[PDB]
Amino acid sequence: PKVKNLNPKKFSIHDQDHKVLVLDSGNLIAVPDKNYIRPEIFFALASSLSSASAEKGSPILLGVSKGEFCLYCDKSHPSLQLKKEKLMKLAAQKESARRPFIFYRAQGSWNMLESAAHPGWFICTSCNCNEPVGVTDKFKHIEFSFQPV
Amino acid sequence: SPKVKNLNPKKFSIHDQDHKVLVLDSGNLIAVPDKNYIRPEIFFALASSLSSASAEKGSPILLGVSKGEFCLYCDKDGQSHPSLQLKKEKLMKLAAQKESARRPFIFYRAQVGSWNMLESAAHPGWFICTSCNCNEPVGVTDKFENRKHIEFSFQPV
Repeated sequence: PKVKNLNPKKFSIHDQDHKVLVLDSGNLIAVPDKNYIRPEIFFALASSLSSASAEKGSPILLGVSKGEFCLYCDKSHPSLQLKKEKLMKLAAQKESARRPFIFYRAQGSWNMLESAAHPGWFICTSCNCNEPVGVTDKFKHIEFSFQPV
Repeated sequence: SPKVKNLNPKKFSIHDQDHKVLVLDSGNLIAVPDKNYIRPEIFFALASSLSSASAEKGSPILLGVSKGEFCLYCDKDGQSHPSLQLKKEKLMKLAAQKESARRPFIFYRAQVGSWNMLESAAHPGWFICTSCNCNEPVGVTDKFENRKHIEFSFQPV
């Protein structure tokens, strides 16, 4: 019986200001990339949504700390958060439960990550260093370079 | 009388007592905040000897960076004060050099509990220090406002 291998894509995330994503006291921040910096390694899994349009990107789940914590976007304004949950146990949840954790990926060498639970809200980094990673509906700082390891 | 000199380096990261760790940035030693995403610089250290040293000074040591490919030294480069510098020299070569050649590279290690003070042998009264600010170079000073900037812990790899 044919089954999907479901191997997570392992990569670091760099923005256009050469800042890299790292985990600082349980929070995601963007820091100038340096030789002494250990970038956070993200684990990505394809996770389908039944309602999705043919023009949509590829729906994925995003994990951090060896896939022990998963990114979600939920609500005044929606915000990017981390939940202690194993990536593969999350992949096994029902559509409705996975939806807050799903992001749509749009790839030349750049990638955009749009929230599935809150369309129009994209994962972003600040112009400034050592600031948290968030979501934005205002469009420069949402194009990310995915570098594998 | 010449004391016993070591050839098998001690390997460790250096942290100040004000939440900073030492790293190499474009050939310069700097202290950055001590966080999980930081790859600390791994120092190579050797016990050395200095016959001219007086009774009160700590243990004479040599300190290297980048697997002992660069060695720390202290000198007055028509400069007013001594400064902390790096020379491209193998730590193993430096250890087997004559005393007069090693002297600028010797630092006296004084241990207080789990912390360490490091004094220039070439410039006594000048101690290795970090700034109160992050991402600044590591230097030498004969004056301090905060002891946490001249006290260092040596963490094993």
